Amino acid sequence: DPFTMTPSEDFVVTDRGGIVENSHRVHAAVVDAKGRLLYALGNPTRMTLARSAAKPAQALAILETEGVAGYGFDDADIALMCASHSSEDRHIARTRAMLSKIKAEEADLRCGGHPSLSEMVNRSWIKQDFIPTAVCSNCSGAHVGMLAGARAIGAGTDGYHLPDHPMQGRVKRTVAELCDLDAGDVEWGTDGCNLPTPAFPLDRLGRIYAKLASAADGSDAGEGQSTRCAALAHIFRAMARHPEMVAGEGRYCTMLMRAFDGALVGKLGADASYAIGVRASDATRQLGTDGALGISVKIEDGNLEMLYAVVTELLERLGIGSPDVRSQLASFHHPQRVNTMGVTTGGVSFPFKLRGSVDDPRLAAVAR
Amino acid sequence: MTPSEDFVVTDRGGIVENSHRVHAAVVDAKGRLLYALGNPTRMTLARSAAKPAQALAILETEGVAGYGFDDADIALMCASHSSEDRHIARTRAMLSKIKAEEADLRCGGHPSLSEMVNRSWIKQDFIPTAVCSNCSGAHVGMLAGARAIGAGTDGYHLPDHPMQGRVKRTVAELCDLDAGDVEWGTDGCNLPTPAFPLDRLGRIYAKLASAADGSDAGEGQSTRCAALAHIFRAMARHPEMVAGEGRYCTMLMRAFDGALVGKLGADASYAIGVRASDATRQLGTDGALGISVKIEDGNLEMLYAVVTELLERLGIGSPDVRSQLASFHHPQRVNTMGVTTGGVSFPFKLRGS
Ligand SMILES: NC(=O)C[C@H](N)C(=O)O
Ligand SMILES: NC(=O)C[C@H](N)C(=O)O
Repeated sequence: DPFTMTPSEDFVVTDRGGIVENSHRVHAAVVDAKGRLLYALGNPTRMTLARSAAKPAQALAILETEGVAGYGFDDADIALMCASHSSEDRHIARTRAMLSKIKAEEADLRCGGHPSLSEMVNRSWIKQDFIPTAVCSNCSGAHVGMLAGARAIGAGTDGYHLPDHPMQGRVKRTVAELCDLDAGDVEWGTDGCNLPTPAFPLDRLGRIYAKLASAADGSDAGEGQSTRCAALAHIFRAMARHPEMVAGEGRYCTMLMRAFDGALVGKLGADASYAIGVRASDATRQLGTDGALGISVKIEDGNLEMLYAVVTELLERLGIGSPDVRSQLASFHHPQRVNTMGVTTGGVSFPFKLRGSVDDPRLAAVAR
Repeated sequence: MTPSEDFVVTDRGGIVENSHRVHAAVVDAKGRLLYALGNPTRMTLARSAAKPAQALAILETEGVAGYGFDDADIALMCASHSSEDRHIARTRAMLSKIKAEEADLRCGGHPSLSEMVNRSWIKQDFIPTAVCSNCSGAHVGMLAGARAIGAGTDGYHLPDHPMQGRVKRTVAELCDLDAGDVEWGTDGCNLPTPAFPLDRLGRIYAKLASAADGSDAGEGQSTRCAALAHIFRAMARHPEMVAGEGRYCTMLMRAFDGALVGKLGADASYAIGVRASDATRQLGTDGALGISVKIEDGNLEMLYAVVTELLERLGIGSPDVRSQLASFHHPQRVNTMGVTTGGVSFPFKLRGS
C-alpha cells in the first residue's frame, strides 16, 4: 500500500532472479547548516558511532591546538589527518614526513597495523609476507596530529590517545560543540586505531558536515570568519583538494570527491556510516535551503557495499551532481552481481522513500 | 502469530554498533514447527544448504552406483569447500571415476571461501579454475548423472536438462511442496538454485537425520531413505570435505562426532539435522529434528554466533562439546592494539508451540 509506507520500511535489497536475497535497513538525515532536518530515511536521530566519519572533528581539534601551526602541516597533511587511508606507499611516506616535522618516531604511535582497506594494497603485502605496523594504520595521520598537539602544549606524549589526556579532552569538547550537544549526549567507545570514538544522533553527523561546507562557502565568499570557521574551511579545502589522502585509489570517498571537483566532501565511517558536506548550489536551493547542506547515512547491519549504493542513490534523488558526475560512481551505485561463469544473477534495489516533501496528516512517520 | 522482533546486536563499549534480524525454524521429522525466531516461513534462497538434496538426486540417478563414489566423494557433493589442495585432488579423482575432465565442468573459479587459502593463492599468483569451485563435487556428480543415463554432458547445468529436472523434482519432494511453491534463480556456480519457506529447509535436514536414525535402527527403508542416511553418514564422517580446516561446518560436525550434520548457505543461511537424542526428547519430540536459520542482511559472522547460541538454548550437545565453537559464539572484538572494544549479544527469545 503506497499510502501507508513508513520509516520502518526503508530498505536496500538484493535479489537473485527477482527472489529476495538480503535486505538492509537504511537511516539517513539531510540537514541545513544549522542542523534543521530537511529530509530523512529510517530513523534520522539514531544514536550512531560515527567512527572515522568523525575524523574532520578530530582534525579541527588538532588544528586549534595552540602551537600546531608552527609545524607547517600542509593541505595534504591535513587531508591525511582526516583520512581512513588505504595504506598506500604514499600514505605511509606522508605519515613519516609528518612524524619528522614534529620530531617524533614511529615508536611514539599508539595505533597498530592492520590489513589494508584496499584489496590491491593488501595483495602486494601478501606477496611479500609484509606485516603492517603502526605507521601503516589507516588512522596514522590523525595519530600524528594528536602527537603534534600533545607536544605543542607541553603535555606528555605517552598517553596522547587516552581519554584523560588534554588532547582527548580537546577532541571530546570539539565534537560536542560541533554537534551542538551537551557532553552527556555524546557517548564514547574505543575505535580500531585505539582512540576514543564518539556516538551521537545520526543527524548531528550531517550537522558537522553541513558546518564544514558552510565554512567553505564563507571563506570562498571572503566573509570575515572566526578562527573555528576558518579552520573548518581549511579542512574542507584540504579534503576536497587531496581526496586521495583521505582514502586512496579506487576508494569511494576519493572517487566521489574527485567527481564533484570541490562541490562537496565525503567520508566513510566503519560499520557503514557516511557523511557528506555540500556547498551551497542550485541543487541545495532546490532542496529548500539558502545555505550549505549535510547528509549522514547508516546501514543498520553495517554492510559497506550497500552503504555506497545507498549514498549514490540518495545523491541522485536529491539532485546533487549531474548524471555525468554521478556516473563515475556507477559501479558503486548498482553493484555487479555476476557469477563465476559470467552470468548476471541479480541486482540491487532501493525500496525506501525519502520524506520531507504530501501525505495524509493521519500517516504517522515513526522514526525506526 | 506475528513474527517477533528477534535480533543479534553488536556493541562498542555498550553502544549499539550493528543489529541483524534473525529468522529461525526448529522442526520435527515431519516438519512440524517446534520453535522459532523471526519469521520461520520466510521465503529463502537455500543456496548451498540445498546441496544434500542435490546429492540425493545424483545418488538416485540410474547407473550412478557403477562409478564407485565413496563416502568422502559424497561429502564433496554436499560441500561448499574451501578449495584446499585436498578438495581439488578429490574433484580430480571423481572426474577420473566418470572418465570426464575439467573442461567438462560448467562451474567457474572464485576466491577461496577460506581467507587463509586465498592468501596462499595470492602469494603464488594462482588463478582459480573450474576444478577449484566450492561446488565442484556437486558439478562432478551432476556430470556423472548426465553420463549415467546417456543424457550427454554439455548442458548438464541447464534447467531443461533431465539432471536439473531431477534436482528440481527432488527438492520439492523433500520440502513436501508442489513444484509451483519452489522458486528458482541461478547460483554463483551457475546451477539452478531453489527458494522456499525457511522451515522447509529445516524439514530437509530433519529428514536427513531421521533417515540416519532409521538406518541405524534396522528399519525397513525406501531406497530414498537409505540414500538420505548415506548422505548423513557421508557428511558426518568426512566433514572436512563439506567445508575445510577451521570452517564452522567442519568444526561443528567434528565437535558433535555424528550427532548432527550442518551446512552453510551463502548469504548467511544455515541448516542442521539432529539425530534423536536426550536433547531432542527434552525439546518435546520423539524423533529427529531440523534447524534452519537466516540472517536477514546476510552477515556470516553473525550467522555462526546465532547458530551456536541457538544450540546452547536448545541444549544440543554438552557445554564441553559446544565450547569447541567458542570463537564463533562470541566473535573477537579486539582492536589493533590488543584492547577489547565490544561484543555480541542475543536479545532474541525462542518462541515455542
Ligand atoms: N576507520 C574507522 O572508521 C574506525 C576504525 N576502527 C579505525 O579506527 O581504524
Ligand atoms: N556456496 C553457495 O552457497 C552458493 C555459491 N554462490 C556458489 O554457487 O558457488
